[PDB]
Order: sequence, then C-alpha cells, then structure tokens
Amino acid sequence: RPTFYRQELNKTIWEVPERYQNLSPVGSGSVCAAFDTKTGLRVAVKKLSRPFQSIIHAKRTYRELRLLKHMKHENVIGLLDVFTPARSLEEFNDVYLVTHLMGADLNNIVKCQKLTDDHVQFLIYQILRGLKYIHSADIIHRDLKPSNLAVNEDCELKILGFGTRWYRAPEIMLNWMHYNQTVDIWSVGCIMAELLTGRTLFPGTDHIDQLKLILRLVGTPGAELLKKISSESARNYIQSLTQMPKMNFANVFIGANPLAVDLLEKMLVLDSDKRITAAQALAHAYFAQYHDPDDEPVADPYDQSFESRDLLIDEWKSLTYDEVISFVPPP
Ligand SMILES: C[S@](=O)c1ccc(-c2nc(-c3ccc(F)cc3)c(-c3ccncc3)[nH]2)cc1
Ligand SMILES: CCCCCCCCO[C@@H]1O[C@H](CO)[C@@H](O)[C@H](O)[C@H]1O
Repeated sequence: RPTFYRQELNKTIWEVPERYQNLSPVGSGSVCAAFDTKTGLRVAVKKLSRPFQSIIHAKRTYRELRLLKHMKHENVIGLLDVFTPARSLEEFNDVYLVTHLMGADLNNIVKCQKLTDDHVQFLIYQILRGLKYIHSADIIHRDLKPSNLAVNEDCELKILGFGTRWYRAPEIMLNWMHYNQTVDIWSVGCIMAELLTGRTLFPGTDHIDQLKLILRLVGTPGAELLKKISSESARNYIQSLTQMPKMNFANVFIGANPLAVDLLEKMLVLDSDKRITAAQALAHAYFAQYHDPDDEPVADPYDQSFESRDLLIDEWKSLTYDEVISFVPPP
C-alpha cells in the first residue's frame, strides 16, 4: 500500500498517495492537476463529491467508475489510477479517479481562436472516432458539448463528462424514450457548426425556444415524422409555427468547405433514424485526410445490466469498492 498524505485545497480536503505531487485545483466533484512521480507525466485527479450520499449518488459513483475502467481509446478519457485512503470496506467513503492531464476544453478554443478548416476537420474527426468506440459499447454519451471535450496543446481531443440545452437533440427536449445513439450525432453537428462559424448554432432561452430555433433551420417536420409524435401538445406547438422552410445550409454556412456543409446536413436531420452514424461519418469525404478504417477501433462489449437494479446504498458501496480493489493500471 502507498504512503498517503493529507492536504486542504479550496476548503475541500484531499488524501492522495505520495506518487502524486504539486496538487493544484483546476475546477469544482472537484479536479486537481498534479505531477505523477512514477511516470513523470502531469495528471488530473478527480475527488468524487459525496459518493454515497444517497442511492442515486452511490449508483452514480459505481456507474462512473465502471464506465471509466472500460474506456480504453485515444479520444476518450480513461483511467490511469483509482484509489481510496480507506483501509477496508468499513472505512470506505472517498473515491479518487486519475487520468492524463489535458489542459483546456473546446469552449476555451471557440472562443478565443478563429478556427480554420483543417483544424475543424481534425477536431470533429477525433470526436467521431471516440464516438464510434463509445457507441460500439452500446453507450450513448447524452451530454456532448464543448465543455465535455478536453483538448491539449497538440489539439489532441478526448471525450469526457458522460451523461446546456444548446447541443441537445430535439427528441430529448420532447422527452421521448428509446433514444438512439444518434442523439450524440446531433450534438456533434451543433459543435461542428459552432467551430465553423464562431457562433452557437441554436442558443435557445428555454426548451420551447430551442425547438423554434431548430425548426427555423431544418424546417417543419414532414407528415411521416409528425405521425410519430404521440404528444398532442408537442404536435400543437410544432404545427402552430406557421411553416418553416428548410433553410439552405449552403447559405447559412456560406464560406465553409462544401464538404463540411454536406456532412452537417447529414448530422442535423430531425429524423433520428436518418442521421448519419459515427462510423458512416468517419468515411465521409470531409475526413479523407484523416480517415483510416484500420485505425478506428471498436469497444469490447460493455455490461451495464447493473442499470436495471434497485439496490441499497451499502450494496452499491460494496460493488464500487470491489471495482477499486480489482483495478489494473494500463501499460
Ligand atoms: C460539464 S462540467 O463543466 C465538467 C467538465 C469537466 C470535468 C472533468 N472531469 C475530469 C476528470 C479528471 C479525472 C478523471 F479521472 C476523470 C475525469 C476533467 C479533466 C481531465 C483531464 N484534464 C483536465 C480535466 N475534467 C467534469 C465536469
Ligand atoms: C423540432 C421537433 C421535431 C421532432 C424531432 C423528432 C425526430 C426524432 O426522430 C425520432 O426519434 C425516435 C428515437 O428516439 C424514433 O422513435 C423515431 O423513429 C425517430 O423518427
């Protein structure tokens, strides 16, 4: 067992092993930058807030640990280390998670810099590459947005912060369940649009405003799509908005690479069934400079059967603890 030391950082206490030095708060659970003495690399240590505060907190703690132990991909946050100061399950109430330090997110980029086309290519390519992997594990991210996309100085990108309204699929704003993975493709279209234009695609004030703005661009849904909305009040709202012409993305995005525009048109489609998939989008001509079908890996199958259970705080806590103890660091 490592030697642990104690420290106070922004009123929040930290008890970490000696290998981690120079702890510096970055955000607020709460995250610190630190120096990993073993590897000589800078890392992010995340202290979970109140991991076993409730059944919802305890299940969420287990969910995030399980998820992160499985994610092994260049464009997805992965676990370098996980630890607790606790000796025995009896003491267990703190979980620390460790990953490679990243430095900025995509919102710090927007922002800030004006992005040329090759940069938008590389960035969106990396999102879709991580997204292909995530989706291949039967995981929907659900919360893809600039602040959930960590980027270093090399413009290397990793997806984190697994599930604003600005990036949210319209079917999410409408409730609906049986979301497909392409809710994430919608968010990618919004992110891509913003990187191209320097402007939020759909900066809605509320869920209702968000829908109007979406409809202004992509047009009223056709009859085939309207028939699928059971909700009479959603149907009434939609059909009241006189009738939106589908704008020409070509005009809306004038100045952009026409291949960027074509891909966007395939991402920002109302019908979730008719949205391009992550794997399809990677073979789009827009990414010709980057696409290598032998270097776009898929994930081992991922067991989220636990999502079905209603367990006691103590049960979730014991399962989480088992995952801490069985952790095996990467090469
Ligand atoms: C959407 S919310 O603003 C939010 C944003 C980022 C994070 C966030 N969580 C982490 C983080 C750190 C360590 C882990 F093991 C797992 C996640 C980072 C991180 C990772 C690498 N380098 C710098 C920071 N950012 C949590 C919540
Ligand atoms: C702005 C209002 C337009 C409503 C968008 C509805 C289109 C979403 O697409 C719908 O998503 C569901 C998957 O969750 C599927 O069951 C439907 O087959 C699919 O058409």
